[PDB]
Amino acid sequence: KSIEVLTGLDPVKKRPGMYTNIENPNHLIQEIIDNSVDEVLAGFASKINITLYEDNSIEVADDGRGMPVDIHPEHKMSGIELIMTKLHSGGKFSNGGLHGVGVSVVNALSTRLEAEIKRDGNVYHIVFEDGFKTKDLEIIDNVGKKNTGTKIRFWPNKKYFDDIKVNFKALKNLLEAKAILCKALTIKYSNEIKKEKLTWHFETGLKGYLDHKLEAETLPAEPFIIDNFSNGDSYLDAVFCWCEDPSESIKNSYVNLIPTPQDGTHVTGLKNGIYDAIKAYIEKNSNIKITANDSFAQLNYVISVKITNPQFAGQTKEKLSNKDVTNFVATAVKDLLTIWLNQNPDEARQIVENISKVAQK
Ligand SMILES: CCc1[nH]c2nc(Sc3cnc4ncc(=O)[nH]c4c3)nc(N3CC[C@@H](N)C3)c2c1Cl
Repeated sequence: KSIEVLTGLDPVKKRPGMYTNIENPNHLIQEIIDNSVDEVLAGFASKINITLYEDNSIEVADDGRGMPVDIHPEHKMSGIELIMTKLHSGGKFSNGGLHGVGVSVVNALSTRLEAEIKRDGNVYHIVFEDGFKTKDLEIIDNVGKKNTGTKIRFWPNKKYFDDIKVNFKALKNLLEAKAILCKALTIKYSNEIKKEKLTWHFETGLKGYLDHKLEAETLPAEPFIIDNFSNGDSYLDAVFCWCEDPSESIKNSYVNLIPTPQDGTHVTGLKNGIYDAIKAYIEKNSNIKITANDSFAQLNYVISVKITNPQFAGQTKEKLSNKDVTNFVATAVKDLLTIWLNQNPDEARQIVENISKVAQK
């Protein structure tokens, strides 16, 4: 916030590959979904509904507060126009990417985008084409004051994509993943092309996931769960176990339900917390020169943090960089795993034995 930057959308149109995966429009759909997810994580939304239309357009609707419509005093336009028609960025000191850029990317790369916002008992409607407003924000209907949300329908522009056909299977996989990580959320999908509908809602969250993907034998036999740990405003969900069969390896990480394939400060936090717990257990109870690499080598895990202002790093913005996250995760992991290892000496001893054998080479 020391530096705040607003540009037009030309940079996106000129290098779409820097802002999205141009193979198909799935990453655009992910960007709109992540913006609805932010309402869910803020506590104001419970429902995200996705529709794939026969004309290859995509609609995403939520029951959040409704995107802001107030006129920004400086830019003299509604909040929704501002969010949709400008690239917003800032930071501490001067230094695109697939995350942390914003929904204007979707707007830039679409021939048409419509938004309907229900807020304050009004239904607002606005239209854009190729990243510019083409129909003024207007109130088109009224609704109950508590009937709120945002619905965005968009038509990806074939100029920028290898295929404008949505990859159904990849989308369904992404949505399942998000629902597993957020029990407050119910996701619905309607594919009008295939004539199918799915609904996901995981009351039990990550419980049983690793068992399903692996089994194969794991230590602990029941993968260890960290369930909704919080320090106030940051939250951690995780499941992990060791496995000697390397045929299936699950090592997935997320921030605000966004997959982070380049890992980051949460994954380092996990690795450190695990090692701290293992080192302390060995010392408390007893040899070798075990490292954090050794205790992480056969680890399968899912780690999901929810934090307020995620920062992304690397050219592709797929790595979480928030520095305070590492310690938040490491301490929680060390403490909770320590309790578990103390209550589970037979399995704890085998885990320690297997790690010590990894270290042995
Ligand atoms: C359909 C996708 C969707 N749903 C939304 N709901 C909302 S609801 C909402 C309402 N009031 C807010 N006030 C402040 C704020 O920071 N975020 C807000 C978010 N906002 C969206 N925006 C605004 C900022 C950016 N993250 C996108 C979206 C978006 Cl995009």
